[PDB]
Amino acid sequence: RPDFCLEPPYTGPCKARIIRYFYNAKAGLCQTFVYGGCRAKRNNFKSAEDCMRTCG
Repeated sequence: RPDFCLEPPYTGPCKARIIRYFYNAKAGLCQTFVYGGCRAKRNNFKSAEDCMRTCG
């Protein structure tokens, strides 16, 4: 599992309210967060599956 999986999610400076998935190492699962639409970091996935297949 890549190190980026342990970083907190990043909303960024844009103003949309896009639900994205991030790996929460404490819970051991992917959860959602609000992504602003630009400048994403790596712990940002379009589905729980993509998130779990990478960081799970």
